[PDB]
Amino acid sequence: LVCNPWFEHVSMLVIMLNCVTLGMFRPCEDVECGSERCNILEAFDAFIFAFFAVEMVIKMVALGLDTWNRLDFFIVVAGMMEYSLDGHNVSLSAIRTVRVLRPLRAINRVPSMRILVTLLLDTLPMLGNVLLLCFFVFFIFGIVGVQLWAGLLRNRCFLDSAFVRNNNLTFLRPYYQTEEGEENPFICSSRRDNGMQKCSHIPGRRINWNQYYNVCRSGDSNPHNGAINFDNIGYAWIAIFQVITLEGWVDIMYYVMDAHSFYNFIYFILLIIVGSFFMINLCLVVIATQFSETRIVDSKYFSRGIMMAILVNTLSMGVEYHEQPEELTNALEISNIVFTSMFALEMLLKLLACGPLGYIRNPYNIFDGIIVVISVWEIVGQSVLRTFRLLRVLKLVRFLPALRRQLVVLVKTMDNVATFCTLLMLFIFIFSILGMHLFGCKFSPDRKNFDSLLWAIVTVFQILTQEDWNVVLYNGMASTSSWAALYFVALMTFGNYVLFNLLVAILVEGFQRFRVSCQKVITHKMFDHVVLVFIFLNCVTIALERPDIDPGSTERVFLSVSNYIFTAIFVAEMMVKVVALGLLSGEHAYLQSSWNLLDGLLVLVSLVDIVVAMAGAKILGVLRVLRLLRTLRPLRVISRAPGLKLVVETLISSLRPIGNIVLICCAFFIIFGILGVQLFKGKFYYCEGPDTRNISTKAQCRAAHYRWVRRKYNFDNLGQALMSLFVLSSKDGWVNIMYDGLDAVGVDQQPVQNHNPWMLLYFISFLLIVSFFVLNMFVGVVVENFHKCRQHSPTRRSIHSLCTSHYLDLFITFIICVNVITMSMEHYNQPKSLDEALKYCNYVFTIVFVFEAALKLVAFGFRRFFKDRWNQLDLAIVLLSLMGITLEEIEMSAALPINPTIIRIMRVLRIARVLKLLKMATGMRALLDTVVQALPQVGNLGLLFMLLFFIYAALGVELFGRLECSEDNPCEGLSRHATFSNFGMAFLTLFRVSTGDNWNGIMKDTLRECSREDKHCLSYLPALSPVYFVTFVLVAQFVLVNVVVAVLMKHLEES
Ligand SMILES: CCCCCCCCCCCCCCC(=O)OC[C@H](COP(=O)(O)OCCN)OC(=O)CCCCCCCCCCCCCC
Ligand SMILES: CC(C)CCC[C@@H](C)[C@H]1CC[C@H]2[C@@H]3CC=C4C[C@@H](OC(=O)CCC(=O)O)CC[C@]4(C)[C@H]3CC[C@]12C
Ligand SMILES: CC(C)CCC[C@@H](C)[C@H]1CC[C@H]2[C@@H]3CC=C4C[C@@H](OC(=O)CCC(=O)O)CC[C@]4(C)[C@H]3CC[C@]12C
Ligand SMILES: CC(C)CCC[C@@H](C)[C@H]1CC[C@H]2[C@@H]3CC=C4C[C@@H](OC(=O)CCC(=O)O)CC[C@]4(C)[C@H]3CC[C@]12C
Ligand SMILES: CC(C)CCC[C@@H](C)[C@H]1CC[C@H]2[C@@H]3CC=C4C[C@@H](OC(=O)CCC(=O)O)CC[C@]4(C)[C@H]3CC[C@]12C
Ligand SMILES: *[C@@H]1O[C@H](CO)[C@@H](O)[C@H](O)[C@H]1NC(C)=O
Ligand SMILES: *[C@@H]1O[C@H](CO)[C@@H](O)[C@H](O)[C@H]1NC(C)=O
Ligand SMILES: [Ca+2]
Repeated sequence: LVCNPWFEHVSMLVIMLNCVTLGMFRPCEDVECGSERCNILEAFDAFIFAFFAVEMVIKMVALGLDTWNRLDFFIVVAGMMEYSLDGHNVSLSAIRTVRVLRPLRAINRVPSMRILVTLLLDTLPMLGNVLLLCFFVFFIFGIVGVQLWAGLLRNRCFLDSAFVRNNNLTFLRPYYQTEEGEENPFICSSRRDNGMQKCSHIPGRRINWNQYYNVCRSGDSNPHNGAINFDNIGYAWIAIFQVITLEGWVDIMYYVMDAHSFYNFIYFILLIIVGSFFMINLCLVVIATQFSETRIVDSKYFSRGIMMAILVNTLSMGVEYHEQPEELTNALEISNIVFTSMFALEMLLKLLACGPLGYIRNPYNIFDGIIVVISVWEIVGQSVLRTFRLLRVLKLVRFLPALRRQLVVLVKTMDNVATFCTLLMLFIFIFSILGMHLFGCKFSPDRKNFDSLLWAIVTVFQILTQEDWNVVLYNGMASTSSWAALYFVALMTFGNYVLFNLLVAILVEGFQRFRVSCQKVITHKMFDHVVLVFIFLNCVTIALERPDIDPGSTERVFLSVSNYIFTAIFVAEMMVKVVALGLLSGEHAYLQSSWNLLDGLLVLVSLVDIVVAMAGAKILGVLRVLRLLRTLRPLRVISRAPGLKLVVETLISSLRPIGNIVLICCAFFIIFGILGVQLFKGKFYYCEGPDTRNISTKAQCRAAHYRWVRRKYNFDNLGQALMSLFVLSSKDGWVNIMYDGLDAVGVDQQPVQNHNPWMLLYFISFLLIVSFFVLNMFVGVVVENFHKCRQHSPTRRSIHSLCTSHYLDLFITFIICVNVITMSMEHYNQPKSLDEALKYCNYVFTIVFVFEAALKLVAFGFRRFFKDRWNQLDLAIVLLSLMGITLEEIEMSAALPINPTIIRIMRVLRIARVLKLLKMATGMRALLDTVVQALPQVGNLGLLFMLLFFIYAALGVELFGRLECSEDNPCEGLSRHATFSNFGMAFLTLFRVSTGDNWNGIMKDTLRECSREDKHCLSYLPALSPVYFVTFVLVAQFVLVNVVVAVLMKHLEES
């Protein structure tokens, strides 16, 4: 019965059987219960539920009245309620949802998966301090957002009520709305605010009605069908949660810039730095620590010959492109015969040298054998076997022992990855079925839907990658209820929590006479500081450069003259230093260090700039190239600052241990790049027009007077293919590229939605394998840092007792906790009765703090009281509260000498009372301290991060400073808020790129061609653009990775 294993096997078979019937659910067809197919599935489910009742009875009879035994009881109890309730028509379909819990029974039946889930549950309790820090972020930023932006995103530009009445015409739509509709709302700034968008910015007609929408006031709805707004604490948290995931966080920022003020970017930069970066990556650090506490053939020349032969063949497959000349097609097949024959000869010699059994004694010889016969099989049989010619690159692991030793190490990582993958697949399956029950057949259809198991799993998988997950959220909220956000919050939270534990699991198994004067000047203590000032001033000159400076303006004269002065100063600095040390004859000479070589090259480039500028000659092309190099002069700051020099050299040394993983990742990119060209070259064209459903070929597109155009990210050649793979790896806009590959039909054929669903294997396989390499690169850097780190008064006394006793602290805690509750009750258009109730509460809390300060004064004495910082903090809030109450009362009276701005700020500043809880949070203070001790390392990396932005911010203005956007030449990523028109706007844009929010959209806008009519084009910008974004993304991520490692190491040694 119970003391034998086969009874558990039978239980596992029935549990697996339920997984099949749950996946067979059809949300559109089964909910009506009409089909015979349905009738037998409910019959199967009743059969399965009957067994589960029998199992529970037997195990009950055997044992008498363990989390996992409770769990089976909960599932049986809930199932019986649903099973027996059949008969009452009220909410029966909603109660059917409890069935999605049943696959959880597999956890306890599978031993290895049972142990893993035990470790997760034992590690969760300790995350209380991280959770406490999370509440502080959501409450502080939640209340601040509501008091600032409540009801503003309902603003629209309306017609004047007097205008519509006196003119006796009502055919006009009441408020301005774009031709697209309410999905693109024109949010306007009210007269009592200073937002970026006014009703005077409405375009004219394209018979002048648009100019009569001249009053800005509240409408009925907020953006995205009411999903995005700050009308209450509830909607504020949904907006904050989306920002913390760094998905569509700029669209939220643009709304409040249009409606309220430009300087709202401060709110989102602080929320992203504190909330997204530190508060999420402290979750990893905490788990990381806790989980740790818990005669011719054998010749060298012959081997080298075959080595280069394989390499040349592998690379020749990369010269394919869309419109090949047929003589190039024939050349590649001639080249195939030569190399195929060469490997065939190689096998023949080795078979004669060792005999067949001797040849089979080596596995790599067996592998090479299978490829040769498959290659010969293709030639004799003259598109299937062509793809398998990519396997020839695998022969190089024989001749690369260094890479061979890395591959086996990665393989040894995958024996524990398997355990986590099983738990994730069960995790994804449960949410995939849940989504079908909640949202099935209700997103009427969108590609991102839960109408079937295949696209339910893909949608759930997509949400975990956090790509357009906000688009699915708005569908869920609008279709069912605003409380549908908890589905996505739980999915992302638990999904990422489980993924951190995989990263930690790998880490822990990883740990297991004039010359005399010059020499004196160069050795002066103040030489570096004196030169650092000129470098700083030169940076200011670069920041002021922008395209809109008129050539004849005084600013141009100031900037041009400054260039000559700085050029002379740094020529003199170099000269004096070269005289002191010598150029390259001495051992201390100038060019004996790379930091001196860099300065030399910059000075040379500067001199060439003077020479070219002196030319009245056909040197326009060369001039623009030198302008780009002038943006690299700020790099001289690194060598003058010892702090930056150490960090910069540290990052370079950190690439050594992960050198082989990068090479394997690069080889993977090319193998998939070549494969993508073979699959999709020439098929990413499409017809662009208003009525296109009737078009099916290029010829019909031409006939319809439309235009035949190509996607920006495509696979027409290996150069285009690599750019597409990078966008997939970064997982920004990767879903759109996947649709193009799923809809590909052929050359000169219109793509058809979901034409080839089997192409999901190509795109999903690349994301998974690439993520596995990037996961092992982060581990490699951590393991290296760890290995190197470990190698390196009768009436007064009674009051004093009360103040000394803990009773006062608990009373203080209760009052502020109640205050936080009253601060969350504010909301747009709240009733006047609530206004009176809240202001009365403010009276009570202020009096309590005033007494709290008095008693503390009486107990401890003035100066001894004031010594403690916490006591100083109390006095500030008490003082802060008094001025806020005073301003409020006087303004509410008849006199009005105060600005409504000062009242707003004082009202917002009362959120500072939350800091009085921080004293009780001893655990959280220790966690925050862990970051405070890591500033000397994290601080220097921050300087490098800002220096990275400065060079690319200045470079961006030079490259993309003149790119326009218009209805004639539309742009997908750039807008009125994201531009490189000046250094200030370029800095803000790079922060968006750094977070990765739709950075791929900005690159598109630079890949699109120049107009035939317009001037100032750079015909080779589409070639420079990928290099700019690719290098920035990699360097930016690498720098931020080391910041996490710096904090991670300190916590381990500190603990
Ligand atoms: C740290 C705190 C938790 C952080 C978690 C972040 C994610 C929060 C998402 C959950 C909030 C979802 C509710 C949003 C909300 O209140 O607005 C929707 C709802 C209106 O729904 P209708 O579709 O019926 O609208 C039509 C109106 N006729 O608004 C309300 O009805 C207000 C009631 C709730 C007040 C706000 C407090 C909600 C409590 C949230 C707690 C979530 C905790 C999750 C850990
Ligand atoms: C060492 C560095 C970091 C010093 C600080 C950087 C500044 C030099 C940056 C930051 C703010 C920038 C300014 C932000 C806004 C403007 C207004 C704008 O001026 C105009 O000509 C108005 C635009 C229009 O005509 O519509 C563009 C240049 C300027 C002065 C920017 C020039 C570059 C500035 C001064
Ligand atoms: C070789 C590997 C190890 C490194 C990666 C370098 C790539 C960026 C190189 C390798 C082969 C190159 C390609 C070889 C041949 C062509 C065809 C050539 O075709 C055309 O002139 C287009 C004509 C048309 O189709 O209208 C355009 C450049 C391109 C794609 C090259 C772009 C740059 C590529 C992809
Ligand atoms: C290995 C990973 C990290 C990505 C590598 C970076 C790529 C995004 C870059 C490297 C070189 C770039 C290429 C350099 C030169 C060109 C010019 C131009 O190439 C062509 O001649 C093809 C255009 C055509 O079809 O005619 C268009 C883009 C392309 C291939 C670039 C596409 C983007 C590439 C492949
Ligand atoms: C302190 C944290 C844990 C939240 C729990 C405290 C509650 C007592 C507060 C939090 C936010 C408050 C809500 C904020 C705003 C609103 C919306 C208001 O009007 C609506 O229902 C809006 C309709 C819409 O959804 O558009 C009714 C009061 C209510 C629910 C408030 C009632 C009291 C709530 C639920
Ligand atoms: C323009 O707007 C103002 C303010 O709402 C209004 O008084 C005026 O009548 C409007 N003018 C026209 C021509 O609609
Ligand atoms: C599509 O085009 C065909 C001719 O090619 C025409 O007969 C048909 O009416 C069109 N269908 C629609 C509705 O556009
Ligand atoms: Ca994105």
